[PDB]
Amino acid sequence: HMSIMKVYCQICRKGDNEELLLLCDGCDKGCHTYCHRPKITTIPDGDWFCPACIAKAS
Ligand SMILES: NCC(=O)Nc1nccs1
Ligand SMILES: [Zn+2]
Ligand SMILES: [Zn+2]
Repeated sequence: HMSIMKVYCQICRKGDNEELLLLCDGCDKGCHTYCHRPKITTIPDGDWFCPACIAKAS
């Protein structure tokens, strides 16, 4: 048995603009820079944790 995974943005539900589609190293969900509010205007240079994961960790 097999599993295919394709990441879609939590917000717009599209999987394009993959360079801007930030993948949470915490929970593996995706969200484009420009679909966040406030918009993310820095592409993370290393790893990304999403707002939901940061709020749970704190
Ligand atoms: N988990 C890190 C991450 O998603 N980095 C990315 N940089 C550019 C696009 S995605
Ligand atoms: Zn999006
Ligand atoms: Zn997360």
